[PDB]
Amino acid sequence: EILRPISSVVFVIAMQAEALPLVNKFGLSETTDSPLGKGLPWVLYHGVHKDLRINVVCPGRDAALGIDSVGTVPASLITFASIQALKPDIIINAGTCGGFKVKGANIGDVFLVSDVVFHDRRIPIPMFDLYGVGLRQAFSTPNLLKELNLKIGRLSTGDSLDMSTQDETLIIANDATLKDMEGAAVAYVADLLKIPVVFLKAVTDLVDGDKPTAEEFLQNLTVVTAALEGTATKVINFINGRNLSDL
Amino acid sequence: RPISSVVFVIAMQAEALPLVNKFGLSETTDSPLGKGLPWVLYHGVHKDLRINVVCPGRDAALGIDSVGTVPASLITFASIQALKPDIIINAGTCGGFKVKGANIGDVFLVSDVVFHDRRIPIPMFDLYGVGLRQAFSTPNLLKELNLKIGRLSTGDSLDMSTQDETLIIANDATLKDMEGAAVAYVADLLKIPVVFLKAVTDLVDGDKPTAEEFLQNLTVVTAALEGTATKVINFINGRNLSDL
Repeated sequence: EILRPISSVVFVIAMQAEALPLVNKFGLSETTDSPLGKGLPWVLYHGVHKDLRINVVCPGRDAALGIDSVGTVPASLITFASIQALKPDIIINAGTCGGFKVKGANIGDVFLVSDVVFHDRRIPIPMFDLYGVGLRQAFSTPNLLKELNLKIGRLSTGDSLDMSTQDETLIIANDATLKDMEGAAVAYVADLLKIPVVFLKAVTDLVDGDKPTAEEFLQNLTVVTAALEGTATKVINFINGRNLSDL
Repeated sequence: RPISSVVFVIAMQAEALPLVNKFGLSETTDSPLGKGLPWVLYHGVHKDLRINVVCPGRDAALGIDSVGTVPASLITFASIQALKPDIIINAGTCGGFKVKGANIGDVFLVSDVVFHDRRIPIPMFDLYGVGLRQAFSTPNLLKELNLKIGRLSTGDSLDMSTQDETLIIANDATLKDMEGAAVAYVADLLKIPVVFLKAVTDLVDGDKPTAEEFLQNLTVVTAALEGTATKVINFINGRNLSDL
């Protein structure tokens, strides 16, 4: 004890383009010293909204190839470094991802994740199977679900962007509404270091749906990311002034 | 200047203990890498060398070794930042391809390493998923110790799916594991030389269920890895990295 209102939050956002609209919305500033470590491509944005200190961290540009460092491994590293450096009350994993129409997802929905699994850590023996799947619960946010009326679902994570039949088999068996490339690894780290974790997952495509029309994916990313920033804004405002138990 | 500090990244307790005892390393009690994690760290000094062996520990929920890429990558990062080693050695058991010349008991050096389960069908993201990285070059060690060498392919599953095989075959891997490529990824971020000792416990092309063979060979093959790790430690002592 004694429990009190949430003071600081970190967002773990894999794609630096998914983070920018949140950074502008809040007048967050790219830190020029290097909190998380010297000589890393990781990007940190810092600011204060009202009663909330806000951190947004991105794994940044891959040195070899010039792209965002996607996947479970860079996401887990940055979750770990930013927790020890920054000491957040709560972690929010925000990002765009895939969705299943048969599970009720629609392009541009922003989901609040109920719980998360992996689909690509297959260790087919007793007790290593469960560990491989790595089922973790997102921190419970009944009031915020009531105010925002966001759709809810299980998220299933793997480091592959396509979907093999092996992935599909397990994503089906496990009832996932969503498929991304980071979340369950963020959930792992958060669990190790006992920090509440929330997920805001914006659906850009329907794994089990039709390919987008000409104009559709032309607009699609921009429109779905704006939808994601808009929901992230409302989460922050809601959180502001509240205790973890009041969430 | 001479190499003064080496860190072993070892995924499983059972792989680690033989080396712990051989060098009389002591279990770290102060949790330097972070309050409250399951990570295990043994410390010592051999001659000129500081020795540290870091393991991801028993899963808090399930009570078994915290295997796979994420734990590996976490402990590699955290131990590099805490200890500032000159070099990292990833040591462990793995599967080998018999048609590639691997045999049960063999302790391979590793030339370079790729991922087989990170498939991103976007230009430039494809090469990133694969994550081809070169092991630090140790020609004299290879020569003197007379070690087998080959490419290692990494992914988070113990079994092999069809598209797993496809990439393992395309990347001409001799060896299949669950950590190496991730360790290399991190060592690269932090510019630390990494080498790999990979001891073959099971033949992926062979006539046996993987985990039945894996577990049937483990006690003996882990003695074999200690055998090589010892010699590797003795060789490194007093040398520069360019001497390796």
